[PDB]
Amino acid sequence: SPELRQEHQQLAQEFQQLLQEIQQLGRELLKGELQGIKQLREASEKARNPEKKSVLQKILEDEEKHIELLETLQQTGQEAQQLLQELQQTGQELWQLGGSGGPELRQKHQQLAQKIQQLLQKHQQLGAKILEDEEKHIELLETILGGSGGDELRELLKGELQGIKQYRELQQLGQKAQQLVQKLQQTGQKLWQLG
Ligand code: HEM
Ligand SMILES: [Cl-]
Ligand SMILES: [Mn+2]
Ligand SMILES: [Mn+2]
Repeated sequence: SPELRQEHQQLAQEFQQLLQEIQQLGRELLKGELQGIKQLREASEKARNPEKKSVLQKILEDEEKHIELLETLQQTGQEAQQLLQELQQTGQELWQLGGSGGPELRQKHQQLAQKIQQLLQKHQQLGAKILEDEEKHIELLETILGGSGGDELRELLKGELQGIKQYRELQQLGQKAQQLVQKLQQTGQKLWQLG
């Protein structure tokens, strides 16, 4: 169908734009975590009260692991972008061949499609682990704020909340990505079967 080829194309274009957005946010997140970890390190080190200290150390330890997770998250994004390039090239050739020349190309396109979905899943799980940790930190900071006031702690809290906003955005973009890929597979399977 004519609008079917159009839809696949439009979904694929949307997806390219989305993946660029996801990569960009991930860069901003990594930058963010590295900018803020120095402030956290110094808080942890300067803390005298044992309650505050064990909590700030838990948070620091987590943020240290998050650097590695953020690195792996970005590598995963790059890998997906490289697969997209292959989907675009193989996709173009599929269009050019108009259903002819055997199934090997169509199968490669399908494999790439399966494999990018797997990458997005891994990507979602990395983001989800980070988010879960960051939300746990909010509970921890709130616990040691109590009556005191804790000027510096309130600063950390504010900063952790800003990060969480970005982490939610990231997971949101991710969900949408996995949605577009499902729609691509749906529209793609139809095209193959028809023409
Ligand atoms: C089971 C999954 C999929 C199947 C069966 C499939 C099938 C096809 C077919 C038959 C074509 C040629 C249709 C035509 O334009 O005449 C095509 C083109 C294309 N596909 Fe897919 N596809 C799948 C998944 C994906 C995914 C996940 C992406 C991108 C993330 C993608 C991107 C493209 C692109 C860019 C084209 C070229 C569009 C054009 O300019 O004509 N495909 N695909
Ligand atoms: Cl103190
Ligand atoms: Mn973190
Ligand atoms: Mn945190």
